[PDB]
Amino acid sequence: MGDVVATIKVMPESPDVDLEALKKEIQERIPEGTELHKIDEEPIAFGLVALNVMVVVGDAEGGTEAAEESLSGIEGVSNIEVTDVRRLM
Repeated sequence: MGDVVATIKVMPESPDVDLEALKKEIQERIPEGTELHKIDEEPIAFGLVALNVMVVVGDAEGGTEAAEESLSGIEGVSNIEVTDVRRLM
Protein backbone atom coordinates (compact mmCIF):
# COMPACT_ATOMS: atom_id res chain seq x y z
CA MET A 1 0.00 0.00 0.00
CA GLY A 2 1.73 3.13 -1.27
CA ASP A 3 1.35 3.14 -5.04
CA VAL A 4 -0.93 5.55 -6.91
CA VAL A 5 -3.21 3.71 -9.34
CA ALA A 6 -5.48 5.56 -11.78
CA THR A 7 -8.33 4.05 -13.81
CA ILE A 8 -9.51 4.79 -17.34
CA LYS A 9 -12.70 3.01 -18.52
CA VAL A 10 -12.93 3.23 -22.32
CA MET A 11 -16.11 2.09 -24.10
CA PRO A 12 -17.08 2.27 -27.84
CA GLU A 13 -20.40 4.01 -28.54
CA SER A 14 -21.08 1.51 -31.32
CA PRO A 15 -22.19 -2.11 -30.65
CA ASP A 16 -18.98 -3.13 -32.41
CA VAL A 17 -17.10 -2.79 -29.12
CA ASP A 18 -13.92 -4.53 -30.29
CA LEU A 19 -12.30 -5.15 -26.90
CA GLU A 20 -9.18 -6.73 -28.40
CA ALA A 21 -8.90 -4.00 -31.00
CA LEU A 22 -9.33 -1.48 -28.21
CA LYS A 23 -6.51 -3.29 -26.43
CA LYS A 24 -4.01 -2.04 -28.99
CA GLU A 25 -5.46 1.47 -28.86
CA ILE A 26 -5.33 1.31 -25.08
CA GLN A 27 -1.56 0.87 -25.13
CA GLU A 28 -1.16 3.91 -27.38
CA ARG A 29 -3.57 5.94 -25.25
CA ILE A 30 -1.68 5.16 -22.03
CA PRO A 31 -0.11 8.24 -20.34
CA GLU A 32 3.40 8.55 -21.79
CA GLY A 33 4.45 9.50 -18.26
CA THR A 34 4.45 6.06 -16.64
CA GLU A 35 3.08 2.59 -17.42
CA LEU A 36 -0.22 0.71 -17.35
CA HIS A 37 -1.50 -1.58 -14.58
CA LYS A 38 -4.34 -3.95 -15.36
CA ILE A 39 -7.46 -3.63 -17.53
CA ASP A 40 -11.03 -4.70 -16.74
CA GLU A 41 -13.57 -6.25 -19.12
CA GLU A 42 -16.64 -4.59 -17.61
CA PRO A 43 -19.96 -3.90 -19.38
CA ILE A 44 -21.74 -0.57 -19.76
CA ALA A 45 -24.69 -0.21 -22.14
CA PHE A 46 -26.99 -3.06 -23.16
CA GLY A 47 -24.09 -4.86 -24.82
CA LEU A 48 -21.19 -2.40 -24.94
CA VAL A 49 -18.41 -3.60 -22.64
CA ALA A 50 -15.73 -1.12 -21.58
CA LEU A 51 -12.16 -1.73 -20.49
CA ASN A 52 -10.93 -0.21 -17.23
CA VAL A 53 -7.25 0.37 -17.91
CA MET A 54 -5.54 1.19 -14.62
CA VAL A 55 -2.01 2.55 -14.30
CA VAL A 56 0.70 2.06 -11.66
CA VAL A 57 2.62 5.23 -10.80
CA GLY A 58 5.01 6.12 -7.99
CA ASP A 59 8.63 6.89 -8.81
CA ALA A 60 7.42 8.48 -12.04
CA GLU A 61 6.43 12.13 -12.42
CA GLY A 62 3.65 14.41 -13.61
CA GLY A 63 4.47 13.29 -17.13
CA THR A 64 1.26 11.27 -17.06
CA GLU A 65 -0.41 14.49 -18.18
CA ALA A 66 -0.03 12.99 -21.64
CA ALA A 67 -3.12 10.93 -20.86
CA GLU A 68 -5.43 13.94 -20.71
CA GLU A 69 -3.62 15.24 -23.79
CA SER A 70 -4.40 12.11 -25.79
CA LEU A 71 -7.93 12.46 -24.43
CA SER A 72 -8.34 15.71 -26.35
CA GLY A 73 -8.29 13.53 -29.45
CA ILE A 74 -8.70 10.00 -28.12
CA GLU A 75 -11.35 7.44 -29.12
CA GLY A 76 -14.02 9.88 -30.29
CA VAL A 77 -16.41 6.94 -30.58
CA SER A 78 -15.23 5.20 -27.44
CA ASN A 79 -15.75 7.73 -24.65
CA ILE A 80 -13.93 6.87 -21.49
CA GLU A 81 -15.00 7.18 -17.89
CA VAL A 82 -11.81 9.06 -17.19
CA THR A 83 -12.80 9.82 -13.62
CA ASP A 84 -11.79 6.59 -11.87
CA VAL A 85 -8.96 6.59 -9.33
CA ARG A 86 -7.32 4.32 -6.75
CA ARG A 87 -5.03 6.07 -4.28
CA LEU A 88 -3.27 3.10 -2.67
CA MET A 89 -1.58 4.95 0.19
